[PDB]
Formats: sequence, structure tokens, C-alpha cells
Amino acid sequence: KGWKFQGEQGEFRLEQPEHNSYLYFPLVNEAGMMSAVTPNLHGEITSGHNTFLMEPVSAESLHNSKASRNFWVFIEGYGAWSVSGNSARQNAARFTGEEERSAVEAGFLWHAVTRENEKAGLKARTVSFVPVTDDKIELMRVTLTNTGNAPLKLTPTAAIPLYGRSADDLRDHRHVTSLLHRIFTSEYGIEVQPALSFDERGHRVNKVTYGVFGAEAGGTAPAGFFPVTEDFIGEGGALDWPEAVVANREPDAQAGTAVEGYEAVGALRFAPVELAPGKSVSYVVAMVISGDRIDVGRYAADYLAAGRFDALLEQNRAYWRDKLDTVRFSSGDGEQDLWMKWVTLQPILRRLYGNSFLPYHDYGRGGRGWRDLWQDCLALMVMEPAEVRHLLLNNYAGVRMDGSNATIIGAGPGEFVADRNNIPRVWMDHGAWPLMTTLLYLHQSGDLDLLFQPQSYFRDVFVKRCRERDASWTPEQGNKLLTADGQIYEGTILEHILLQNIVPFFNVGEHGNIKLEGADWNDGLDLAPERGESVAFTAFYASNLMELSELLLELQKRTGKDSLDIAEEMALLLDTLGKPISYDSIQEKRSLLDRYYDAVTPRVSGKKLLLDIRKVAEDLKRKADWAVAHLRGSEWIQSKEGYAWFNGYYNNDGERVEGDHPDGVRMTLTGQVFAIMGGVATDEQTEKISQAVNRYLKDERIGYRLNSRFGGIQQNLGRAFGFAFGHKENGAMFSHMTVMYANALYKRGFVQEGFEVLDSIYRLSADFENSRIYPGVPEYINERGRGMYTYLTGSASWLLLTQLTEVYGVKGRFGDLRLEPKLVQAQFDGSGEAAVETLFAGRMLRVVYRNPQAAEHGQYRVDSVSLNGQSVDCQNDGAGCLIGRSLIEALPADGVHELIVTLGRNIS
Amino acid sequence: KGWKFQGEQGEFRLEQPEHNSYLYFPLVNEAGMMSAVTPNLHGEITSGHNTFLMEPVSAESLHNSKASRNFWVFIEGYGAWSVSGNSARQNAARFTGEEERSAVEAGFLWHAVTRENEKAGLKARTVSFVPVTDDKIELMRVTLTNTGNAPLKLTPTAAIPLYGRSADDLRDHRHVTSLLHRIFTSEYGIEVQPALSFDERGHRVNKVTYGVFGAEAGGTAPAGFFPVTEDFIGEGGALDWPEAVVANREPDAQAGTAVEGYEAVGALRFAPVELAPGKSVSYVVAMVISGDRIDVGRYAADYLAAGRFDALLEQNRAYWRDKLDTVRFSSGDGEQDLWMKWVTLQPILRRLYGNSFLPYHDYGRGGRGWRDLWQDCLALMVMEPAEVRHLLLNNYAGVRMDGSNATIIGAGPGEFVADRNNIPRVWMDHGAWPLMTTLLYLHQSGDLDLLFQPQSYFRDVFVKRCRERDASWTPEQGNKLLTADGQIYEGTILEHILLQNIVPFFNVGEHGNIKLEGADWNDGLDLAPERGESVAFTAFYASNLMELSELLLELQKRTGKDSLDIAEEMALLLDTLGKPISYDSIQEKRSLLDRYYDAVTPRVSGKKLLLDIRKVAEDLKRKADWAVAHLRGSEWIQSKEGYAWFNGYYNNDGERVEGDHPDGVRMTLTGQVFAIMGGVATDEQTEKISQAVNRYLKDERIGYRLNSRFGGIQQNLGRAFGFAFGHKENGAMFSHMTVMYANALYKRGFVQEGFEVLDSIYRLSADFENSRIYPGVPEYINERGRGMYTYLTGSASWLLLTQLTEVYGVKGRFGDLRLEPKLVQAQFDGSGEAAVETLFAGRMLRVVYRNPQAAEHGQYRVDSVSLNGQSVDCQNDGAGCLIGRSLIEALPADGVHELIVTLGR
Ligand SMILES: O=P(O)(O)O[C@H]1O[C@H](CO)[C@@H](O)[C@H](O)[C@H]1O
Ligand SMILES: O=P(O)(O)O[C@H]1O[C@H](CO)[C@@H](O)[C@H](O)[C@H]1O
Ligand SMILES: [Cl-]
Ligand SMILES: [Cl-]
Ligand SMILES: [Cl-]
Ligand SMILES: [Cl-]
Repeated sequence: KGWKFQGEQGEFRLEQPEHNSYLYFPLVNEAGMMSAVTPNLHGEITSGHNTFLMEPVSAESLHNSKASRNFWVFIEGYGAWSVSGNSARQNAARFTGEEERSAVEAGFLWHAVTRENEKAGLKARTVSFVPVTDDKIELMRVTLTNTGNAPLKLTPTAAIPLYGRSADDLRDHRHVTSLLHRIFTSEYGIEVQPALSFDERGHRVNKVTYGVFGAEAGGTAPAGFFPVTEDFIGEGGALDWPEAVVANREPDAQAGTAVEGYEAVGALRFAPVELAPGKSVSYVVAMVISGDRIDVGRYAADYLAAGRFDALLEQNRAYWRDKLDTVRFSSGDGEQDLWMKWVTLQPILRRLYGNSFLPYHDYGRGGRGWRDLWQDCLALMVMEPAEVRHLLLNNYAGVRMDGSNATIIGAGPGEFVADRNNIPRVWMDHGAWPLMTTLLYLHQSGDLDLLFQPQSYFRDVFVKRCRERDASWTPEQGNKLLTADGQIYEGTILEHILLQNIVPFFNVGEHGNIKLEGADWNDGLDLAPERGESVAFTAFYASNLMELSELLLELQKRTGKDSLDIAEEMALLLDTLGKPISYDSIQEKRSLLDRYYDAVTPRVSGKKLLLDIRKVAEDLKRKADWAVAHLRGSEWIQSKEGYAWFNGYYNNDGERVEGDHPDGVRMTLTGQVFAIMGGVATDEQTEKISQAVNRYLKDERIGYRLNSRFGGIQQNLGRAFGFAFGHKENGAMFSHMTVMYANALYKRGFVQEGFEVLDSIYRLSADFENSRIYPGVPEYINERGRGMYTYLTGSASWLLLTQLTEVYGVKGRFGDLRLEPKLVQAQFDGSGEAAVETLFAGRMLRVVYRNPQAAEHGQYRVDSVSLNGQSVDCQNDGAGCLIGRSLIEALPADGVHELIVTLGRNIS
Repeated sequence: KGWKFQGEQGEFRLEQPEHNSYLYFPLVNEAGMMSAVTPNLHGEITSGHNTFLMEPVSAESLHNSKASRNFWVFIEGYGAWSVSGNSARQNAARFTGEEERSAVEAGFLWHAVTRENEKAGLKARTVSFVPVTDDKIELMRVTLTNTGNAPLKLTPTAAIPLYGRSADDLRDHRHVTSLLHRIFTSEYGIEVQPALSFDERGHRVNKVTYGVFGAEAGGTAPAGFFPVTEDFIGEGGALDWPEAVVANREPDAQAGTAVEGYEAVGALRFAPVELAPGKSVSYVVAMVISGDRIDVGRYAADYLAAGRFDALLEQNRAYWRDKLDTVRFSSGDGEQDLWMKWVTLQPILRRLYGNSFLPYHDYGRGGRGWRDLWQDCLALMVMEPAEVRHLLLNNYAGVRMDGSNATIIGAGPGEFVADRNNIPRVWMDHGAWPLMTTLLYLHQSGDLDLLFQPQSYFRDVFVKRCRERDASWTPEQGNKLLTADGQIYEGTILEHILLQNIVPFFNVGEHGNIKLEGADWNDGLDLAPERGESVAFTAFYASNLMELSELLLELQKRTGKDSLDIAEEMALLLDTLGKPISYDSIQEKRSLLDRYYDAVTPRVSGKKLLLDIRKVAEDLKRKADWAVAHLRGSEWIQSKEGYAWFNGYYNNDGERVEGDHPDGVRMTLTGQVFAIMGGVATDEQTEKISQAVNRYLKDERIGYRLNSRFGGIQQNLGRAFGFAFGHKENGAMFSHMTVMYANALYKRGFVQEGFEVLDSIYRLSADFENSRIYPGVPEYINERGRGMYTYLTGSASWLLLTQLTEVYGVKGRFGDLRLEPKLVQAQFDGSGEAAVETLFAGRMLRVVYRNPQAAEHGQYRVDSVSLNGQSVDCQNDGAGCLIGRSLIEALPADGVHELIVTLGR
């Protein structure tokens, strides 16, 4: 069987875990230690691309490399034995039905491997976690227990294989760079500090030190060390059967030894020990990365002294419990509520790993992309709202004056990097996500004033959305847009938003939809920059323009403001205010955009125009209406079989991608999602889209595919079609897009369809027989039902947000709290209750929905709402109940405040 | 217990070979299949940086990765068993004293792993080689033998783990790129053809196909396949304990199956077989790389049909025997004579591997560097002369009009590439080696006319020896030096040579020796381009100038010609012909060089001057004499203990590198070698140098170190000092430099000292207990006595050349054959003979030296010489006996012609 949850805090257990390929669990802290641990203690440990403590790995390494973390016991009358089962002898029992009993347990945020040797009568339990302290450190505790009837004599040896340099050195100059190693032994362990680093940064002095240290439970140091890998393993040996352990050799080194020029292993030999029947002995090992030589005394006192491991583990458990208790779901699906706690962890992991340094994520180098700056705000708005305002303001510094944006993110707040040499890529969807995220912030917080903050615009060598290079640019002008007088231009946050959505409107292909450029959301649609079109994201931009129009009008009626400060050159793009052009003409839209580019390159005038907020809203509505009409009139398609949906793409030959085709209908999920979400699709078109999706995309084994099968490579569209069908962006169940589809369905009132979609993701993810993953939502479910690219996927943010804001219906409306449950009957528990604890206006609320009548969605309404005891007026704007912000703000800061919403049946 | 030679052809055997870490053996062909094989059949298989059939590896992989080539037998009553010992079960016996008996045998050019299972009564023998056909293919034959008293029932499964893409994908996008895999099964095996390649070339369509195919001895196809790696190994399995084999599962796939998106393994399941007591069964596996889908029928007919393996192996043995029989040594040291046969193989390997794609050589990408263009000619002149003239002419196309040279070598003959990635590096020694190699060609061949062939000069954005960028440069100027009128300038080969040696003469540092620039021979001396000086290579350039002077004079007296065609601008550099400058002035030498650079940048005039050959020789001699005087007067140094030698370097602070120092004397071998070789060092200075070398550099465990210990990193000198002492260019016994030291000693008559040096390299290399290498000379012997960077080192070329041309003394003199033995008494065999078979003027000669008087070197002379029977005039008393080229050319083409040289007191 799969894993089974234990207790009510999200802890789980998996029996015989190493009977599954490619499993791994994450251990990480804010300080920057990033680890992965497999059932046999393989994985990796790193603090960045250039500073790997253990060897860099991909998926195949987890079986093929012998260099796991290990801890050995030489058992008298038996021999060498690995506490995680990673020895030649133990591995040779796999598939013979003579395997030792074993298990993984894990929680927030820690991991435990158990193993039993019935022959010798020994049990081992090895706990890994990364402390929540300001050090880059991983700790290991091995506890050995004599489960037999007589004394055992054991000789323990810890062994953490070291790498201690850049992943650039994996093979390229791998051996040469081993010659730069300097190993220093001391009382508690082994430090490795290369003299130099050779990697893509060049040849440089290194001070970075990688440390492996250990002690018995009582604080007693190791008896000695085998710091040199080839000496530890022996001539013709290996890390899963090393001579030093197998032949029980005396230590090569004591404290104060230096050794130069060899690959290193943190091999710590402990004193031999006699273990009474029933009694235990424990060992603590620490793996440390530091910017210089390590104060080994301080680390020994903080991590290896008696009871430090146990105390730090409690500290770790409490810190993570505190992070995750910001969102708690409670329903008739107890297994799913606890599964969602792991989903709730994932957005934090993506931040702390920088979408990198786990075995599948083998290409990542730790940075953040443009999308992450926005996506990371979604989890934060729900879990840690305080930080979000600062992050959004800074993010808008990266926008260029042509609507595009910096694609390389820097160290500082609002720091972005120019790449003046590389042939650079524009993703056409990059302008769409900021508004969506910002709108969410406005509705949760009520902070409408954010839209009128000043901010600069990014500027580098690339202009006209990276079509041309600029001649008159030097390093002396700096990375910000200048005025005629040479000053840094600043526009409203709103001016930035306008620009990001208006520019794409005019940037149309030969079929009238917005150009694909380098790709949209789908990174694999990278081969149609000349003639490609993302109809899919045209519906997103159309919807954004309409929301912008509604937003401006609502700013007038709430703020009172009549005016918008916008740069004079942007007035060209708001042509409804001057001499309107025909939006039916492609030539005219292109020409007007070329005029705009010329007006703002290399500099702007600096002069701003002050425009009527209602007249600007009218321009935005006109554009939106045009796009809505064109999409419905020109990109609504039907197969001969009678299904109908929206074409999502035109390829680099100007050909429509979707519809009937030799070898089968071509359809994409991406082409439907934003049409539905934003209102381009009518209700009738949404019913039809769902049927076409269910017909062409919904697989009975793997769920809602990102696209149907296109035969072979598609070199006029994208490299994604080089992937085998059902993998990555070619037809896998790609969680992010699928969650957004569900989100869109819920938004539009298609609740049963939306539920089916969300429930599919959970069922696939948790069907361990096929998925072979721990709790969490993967990036994708593949052709064989396996969970791929675990933990770091952005889909988790959306899953969390969709459950909170759509399914349980707890969301903001200009800072006021709206309650609009879209829960189905089957989600209510044995007392007809389903609840969510969440943060809103700086207070923890337990929103409990009571459905005593057991009504299905559509058959229920809100009958009453009581807040912490007393009654509440729900001044109901539309289909749900609306509570004013002040009533929540008036609550006590401490404690969880209960808000009981009673549901009853409809009339008539 | 090391390896032991067997027979007289250089075949060897090693018992319990996998009791040694990091061992590997090379298998390679001209077609481009490049392989390495370890005692457990690990290593790698590739046709280039971007086309790896098996996973790319470094040293640590050879133990740490489970993905060796493998062949499994599921033995009834026993279970899974690897014919090479690479299974979890078999590995778990290591260090328990329950290991199975095993062995490697190898020869030219093939490899054999044997193993015995005493429990089951089964012996396996697995032979690997690369055929000498026009395909990129490696073959494996596994022969299983029942050594027990009752029948065995066996189920065989071959398993070659596939990678099938660029080494760029090793980790970076490793998994993503697995999704591009397309696996096709057919009757005889498995093809992998990725739909696309993602690597440093970009995202592209791929057609390259990687194939694993197999058959029984009779040509019977496999019963089926497990083409998908994760299915073959099983959930929680591994390539050294795969479920498909361990649980004896039925095949996943038959012929005609396609599978997309997974890592692949060439896992071929053969029919179960009952093996009688005493009898054998064999299997042939073929690993193929092709530019498109493979014609599997043709490969099956050519490689898998009955008796094809055995026939192709004979063909391989004969081809290599024929390549290596061009040089054969025979002496009182039989083990060394056979060891040298392996040394003789190495230059061919360096060419065919492009100094890459063996486990230690983990940074190489298959290309050639500037030095290789010259070094590769040394082995060729002795083993395959025909190609050499063309290679030299083409090589000179790479020289720039400032004496520097292109550093990136291209596809075509004489094609050189301009560096698109900024970052230009000049190695100051690059101008020195061409003359040394060319002179050797002139003396072996007699083809003095080569020096007057026309050739272009390379041109790119970088000028003044890559100090400045050129303003008036576009793609529009092209890759060749233009004249004022816009034509491609062509100069004599000799004009190129002059320029390469004269420019460095003026390119001096603040201490008056030639600037280090980006590094010299030592690639690790890369941190003193501003103020560094290579005194070491100043002695080389000084010697080159003198040889050039002697050469020009000898051209007059042999060709008859009195003139040299040289570009007018080069006359500035031959200042003795116009207004001489003072060579004692650094400022004046620098200024004259800056004038020259200005005269030739961006273009030359095209007009040539015709200069007196004797007056040019006079200019060259003047320079040489100046450099010889300055080095002896200013760079001869002494420690307080009283040892004396030549300072080799100034560092980037303008400080002298060598001499007394806190924590110990600093001395380099490189600073001595060319001083000795070229005559800068007098005989007395050479005696003293050898004593200082022996005192400071000669380690009793590891031999002649490249340098003594400098404490810690040396950031004003080179990155080499970041290496642990005794590794790579920081104080290891670095074979190339050590061989050249020996060469220099022999050249100067220090024969006992030279012998000690050459014998040290052999003894260290062959002391397997410490060296842990197969026969051959390594790049270096390290601090623990281990042989490192095997096979591909350029030291082998020099070792071969030094044994032939100095030790046995068989060398050219303007095409005439000179015999000048420098053999010591102990090298003569039991009949007082030592001999060498070698190619000269297109004929195989067996030069046999007879020393009946048992005289030591220095006490013997040449008393008579007979050629195939009749007597020979030796037109020369002094140093050696000199035989005219015609007498050799008059011999029959076929056959080995004996030339008996009798030595007396
Ligand atoms: O892993 P994730 O976040 O689910 O999704 C990943 O692939 C998507 C499709 O190419 C991109 O839009 C995301 O930026 C990327 O992180
Ligand atoms: O491996 P090899 O050829 O013995 O020697 C290697 O290192 C030397 C010292 O840096 C260089 O001069 C050679 O060009 C290089 O190939
Ligand atoms: Cl056992
Ligand atoms: Cl990155
Ligand atoms: Cl056994
Ligand atoms: Cl290369």
C-alpha cells in the first residue's frame, strides 16, 4: 500500500519505502540550507548552484549512485550493515522476498528512516531535519536498539560523502578540481575548504567550508576519521561497501590532521559499544556549509551537546506548525484536509529552494523569474500578508516602457539585471499576471492607494519589446528610463498596469489575436515568435482590460478621484480620447504601436497628461469589447463530431492550431481557461467548452490533459512537442493549468464541474500505486500516472487559493469580507459542518459552514451569520453575504474568532 | 601482484583486477568510436562531446555508478550473477576474503574479463574490442563454460545502459531530455533516437541513433527485450541488481515495439540454455552509434552472424600489430621493450581520442590545440611519415603576422577559428615548438624545399599579440592577412618560422627575459601576464635563433641559394641589416617591436625584400649570442648550500621565483630543460644543474618532480599552485617535462644521467603496487606514486622519440641516416646485442648494435657497419657514423633489412 496519515497534524508513514523508485522528501530553512532525502538517505545537500555539500543529482542518481548519506554498524557475528539499507549486502536482498522491514515517517519538517535486522536483533531509526536557526546546517540522529535476547557489540561509522564545490564541476574538470580540496580534521569532525574554485565564475580563491561533525548522545567525540574517500572505500571499493567499514579498519586520522588533493568523505568512526537487550545508543551528525572556516566548538555546543538535537527538532516542529496553521481546512474528507496541509507547505518551499535543487529540478540555479514575483504573493496574501505590499511595489520597477519586462531578477528589493549580450526572450503572458495578483491584493486589503504610488521603469539595451537593439545606450545612463532632461521617470503603479495590458492589445498577428512572441504561460510554445498567436492569452488580456475599466470607475465612486496621471506618450495608445483608429485594422493597430515605441525610445519627455478617469475607462472598455467580440466571432470553433471550444493558438506558418486534423482533433486546455475565467466565453460557451474538454482532454487514467495528441514534433510551434505525449507540457496532466481551469469553472458557477476537476488532482496525486509520491501536488501527472517534479510547482499556490477563495468562498471585496460557499454536499462532515481557519484583516477567523438540511449547492442559501457569539448583518451584494471590514478589525488580536454561517434550503 | 606480460607481443594479464580503484583500458578506431573499459566493464562509449552512447564519467564514477556494461546469467539453484562481478551480491563479497577468482587480459587492441563462480560451477570470459571497420561500433563476446559435474540451466540477459545524448545533459536538464528519447525494438535489439537534442548547441532536431544488438554464437536473435530502464531495474531497483534479471521476469517487449519518453537500456534477453559439463555457449553484443536510423539487417550480417566476432578480432589484432611494428625495441630489459610497445601505441590514441573521452580526461571535448598540431607529427614521422609534410604546411596557416597564433583549431586542413567568446589568451611557448618539429622533419626527410612553400597568415580581431582589439575589423575582412591592395598575403614557411622566434626576442619584461604572457608549456602558470617572465622558454627561443642561423648557412652550402624572400616590414626586426639597436636596452627592444606591430596592423604592404642569407644568419646569431650571454650572466643562481641552476621564472610582482625561500628552496625542472637542450647551459652548468635537480627535485618515491614545494597558493604566478603538492603541474612527476629533461641530457652527452631519468619513468610506471596502471606512461606520477591521466599524454611521443633518436641513436641528418648509440652496457642482452627496428627513407631497418667487448658508453666507438650482408662506408668519424640516404633508398620496399653495427674499444 501507499502512505498512511497518522495523527491529525499531517504526519505520515510509508512501509517498505525503498520498494519505490525516485522518492524524495525536502528539508530546508530560511538561512539557505536546501536538502533532499530519499528512503535510503540519498539526495543532495546544497546552499546554491556553486556550493554543493553532497554531489549534485538528477532522478537517475537516486538509484544509480552509491553515495547516499550513510551510517554503518559493524555487528559482531554479522558484519557491515547500513542503517538505511544502502549496502551491497542489503541491496542484494531486493526482489528476493528476504528484504528487511523498513519505513519512512515524515512531518513538518522532518524525516525518519527505520530498519530492522532480524538476524542480529538490531533496530535503527534515523531522523533528518534542517534546524530553523541562522546556520546552513542539516542534522542526523541515528538511534540503534538491541531488540534481541543477548548483548550486541557494535562499531558505528557515520559517512556523508562530500563534494564541496560547484555543480559546474560534476564531470567537467571533476578530477582536476578534486586536487584543490583541503581537508582539516578536528575533535568533532572534518572540514573541506578548497583552495580555489574552478567553475563558470572563473578561477577564484575559495573560502567556503563544508563540514561533517558528530558525537555520541552524551557528547563524546568520534574515536577517529577516514577523511579521504579512496582510503575509506579501499582499493576497488565503493561507498555502499567500503573497506574501512567492511574490514573494520582502525581510523586513518585523528584530530589535527590536514590532507590535501583528494575527494573527501565525512567518515566519523565512533567508539565500539556494548548494547544491552532492550537498550539504545544514539549518534548526532551535523552537515554544515559556511562562508569561511567553521567555529567547530560553537557548532559542537549548539548541535552535538546532549539534548540539542531533540530541542532543535521541537523548535523546527513549532516553527512549521506556526507557518502552516494560517490556513486549515476541515471537512468530510479528512485525508484531503491533511493532504492540503502539505499543499499549503509547497509555496514556502518554492521560495526557499528558488524552484531548484531537488532531484527532478536538475536545471534550476536558485534564482527567481518574473512570474514568481507575482505568484509568490498569492500564498503570502493568505499566509503572511504583511510582506505583500512592499513586494508588489518593488516588482513594478521591472516593467519596461514598452510593456515588456526584465526577465532576470537580482539580489536587492526591486533590483533587476540587464543581459546586454544574450539574444533575449519575451513571454507575452508576463504583462497579464501582475494585474491579476494586484487586484487580489486590492480586494483582500482594501489598499486602493497602492495604485498611485510612484515607481521607475526598467531600461536596458533592448527596445520595441526586444525586437531592436538601441544604439544610444551606455552603462553610464543606468538601468532606468530617463526623461528628456536626464532624470529618472516615475509613473503611478496604475500607469505601469495600463501599459502592460494596452500594449499587447495592439501587438497583433495576421489573424488579429495577440502575438505569441517567445512563448505564453506554456514555456514549450517557443517556436512561433514570427507569426504565432496566443489566442489563449488574448482572452486574458481582454478580461484584464474590462476589469481595469470596472476598477477605474469603482475608484471614482470609492476614492472620489476623477483624474489619472499618465505619461503624454501613452495618450497615443488611448486613441479613443484623441483621433480613434479602427481596431478592425491590423495595419493600423501595428502602426500606432510603432509610433508609441518611437515616442518613448530612447527616452520619454517627462511631461504627463491628466486624463478623465471615466474617459480612460471608456477606452479600456472599448478595447475589451472589441476583443470579446472578435474572439467570439472568429476563434470559436467546432469539430465535425459537434463539440465546440476556443482555438488557443496560431502557429509560425499562420495556421490555426486547434480543430479537426488527420490523426485526431487538436485541442488545448490553455485556450479555454482564461476565456472561461475572464468572461470571454458566455455561460453557453462555457457549458460547451467543458463538454469538449471532457471529450478530448479528460483521460480516464491520468485526468485533464494540457492538450490532445499532435503526431510527432511541431517545429513551427514549440519544443514541447518533442516530449513524449503525456509528459511535461505535451499532454500531461499539468497541475497548474488544471487547477486554473477548476478555478475558472468555480468563478463562473460551474461548481459540480469544478469540484470534479479539483477532486481529480487529489485522487491522482494520492493514488500512490501509480503516483509514487509523498503528500503534495506534483507539477504533473504523466502518461503512466506518476507524480513528477514534486513540491516546488506553482500549482500549489493556486490550489490553496482556489480552495480558500472559491470552494469555501472566503475572499475580499475592496477589503470587506465576502462569504460565498461553493461547497458540495459530499464535503460536509458527520455533523453537517465544513470549516476553514484563515487570516483576514490581521485576524484569525474560523469560518464554519453549517448545512443541517444536507442541501446540495444551488439548493442552499445563507440563513444567518454569527460572529464570536453576537449576530451579523450581511449587506448582501449579489449571490453571497458581505461583511464590512470594521467588524473584523474590531475583534481581539489574539485568539481564533469563530464565524458561524448557517445554510438552509431555497423557497418556491 | 601487478600485471605480468605474456608472449612476446605485449599482451598482459592481471589477477583480481577489480581489487584496484580507477583502472581502465582504451578501445578505439579511426571511424570515431571511442571507449573505455574497466575490470567490471564500466567506463564510457562515445563518438564525441554531444554523442555519448553510455553515460559520461569521471574517475569517481568508475566505483560510484552502477551503470557498467553488464551481462547477466540467472543460474538455476543460485540466482542472478554478473559475468564481470558487477552485482550487489558479488560486490558484497569484496573485502570478506570470499571474492570470486577473476582476471583481465589485454592486448592490441582488445580486453578480456574472466570470472569463476565456484558455487555453481560456471566460468565466464568477456572479450571487448572496437573493430577496425568504417563503423562506430564496439563488440562484446561473453562465453559461458560449465566447469562442474552436472548440467546447468542458465538464462542470459545482456544489459548496456544507454544515455544517447550530449554530456551537457549529464545533470543539467538530464530528466527533461529523457522525455525526448524514442526507443525502437527490432529482431536483433534496441535503437534510441531522440526526437530533439537540448545542449549548448541549442534546441535542434536529432537524427543520431544509438543501438544495442545481440545474438547467440549461431546468429540466433534474442528472445526479447527490456528497453526501458526503470522497467528493467524495477521499482526500487538498480542496474547492479535489476528486477528483470533477479526475479527472472518475461521480456517486456518483442520486435516492432516503440516506446517514447524514458531512459533506455540495451537489455537483451536470450533463450534459456542447458549447458553440458565441460561445454560452452557464447553471445555477441554490438553497441553502435550512427548519424541516422541503423540498417540493423546489415549490422546483424556484418557483426552478429556466426564467426564474425572472431574474424573481426583477428582483423583488429593484425591492424594494430601492423601499426606498432613500425618501431620495435630489443634489449637486455625484456619487460621494458614490451612496455615501450604500449608507449608506442599512445600517440595514436591521443590522435584518435583528441586528448578526451577517457575517465580522467573529463574536461576534453575532442578538439585539437596548437601544440597538438606539432606534437602529433613526432610519432607520425617515425610510424607513418607520408602525411607529415601536408600537416606542417597547413599548420603554418595559423600563425599571425605578430608571431602569435590561432588557438582554436577547425574542421578542415589549415582551417583555424576566430574566438567569438572574448577572453583571448597567448601562450608564449607556442612560437617555439613549430621550428623544433619542422627541423626534425627536415633531418628525417631531407626535404629542405618545404621551407620555401607559400602560406597565408591568420588574422582575427586581436592584434599586438592580443593586447589590443582592432578598430577597422568586420566579418567583411575575413580570416587571413590582407595586403594594401586587398590580396591575401603569402610568405615562405621560413618567413613564418623567423617571425615566430624573432618577435619573442624583443618581447621582454623588466628583467630582460621573454614575457610569460598567458602561460608557457606549463598551462598552470596563468597568473603573471602583466609582469611575468619565462626565463625557461627564453633559453628555448635563444637556442631556436642559433639553430636558425646554422640552418640558413647550411641551406646555402646545400641548396646553393643566397637569398631569403621576407616581407619588407619584417626588416625592422632584423635590425642588424639596417640601423642596429642596443639589445641591452629593454625600452629599445619594446619600441622596435611596437613599430613592427604598427607597420603590419591592420594590413601589410605586400612588398617583399630579398635579403642576404648570410647576413640574416648573422642577425639571428647576434640575437642568440646576446640571449645566451644574458641568461648565463643574469639568471644563473646559487643557493646558500652551494647548489646552482637556472632561474626559470619571474612572477607578476617582478620578483625572481627560484632560489632560497622561507620553508624551502624553490626550483623548477622546466627552467633547466631547454637551457640544457639548446646549449645555453655550458657543460659545467649542465653538471651543476643535474646535481641541483637530483638534490631538490628527485623524490625517492615518485621521481623527478616538476617543481619543489611553494607553500600555499601563488596568486601572482599560477593556478597550478592551488593543486595539492605532487599533483598535476604542482610538483608531480610530470612525464612530459621529465622525458624532455632526459632527452636534453642525452643530447648533451650526459648519458648515465639521462639513463637514470628514463629508467625512473619506466620503474615508477610499472611498479603496479603504487602506480595502479596498465602498461603505458601516464601524464604524471602523483604524491602517492599513482599513475594519473593515462594513455593520452604527449610524453609518450617524446619517450618514443627519445628512445629511438637519442638512446639507440637512429636519427636523420639532412635526410642521411646517422647512427650514434648512447646505450649503456647494462642495456645489452646476453649475446651483447641491442636492436631497434624502425622506418627510415621508406624502408624498415633492423639496426643491431653488437658490443662483444662489453664496453660502457664513452669507452666504445663504431668499428664497422654491414648492410644486409655487404659492407658500408660511414662518411663521418665525428660524434657518429653517417650513412648516405641513397644506399637505404636503393633497398627493396618489402622486408626488414638488417644493419649490423659492431662496437669496440
Ligand atoms: O512547475 P510549475 O510552476 O507547475 O510550472 C512550470 O511550467 C509552466 C509551463 O511551462 C510555467 O508556466 C511555470 O512558470 C513553470 O514553473
Ligand atoms: O597531458 P600531457 O600532454 O602530458 O600535458 C598536458 O599538460 C602540459 C602542462 O600544462 C601541457 O604543456 C600539454 O599541452 C598538456 O596536454
Ligand atoms: Cl544475507
Ligand atoms: Cl535559475
Ligand atoms: Cl554468497
Ligand atoms: Cl577541446
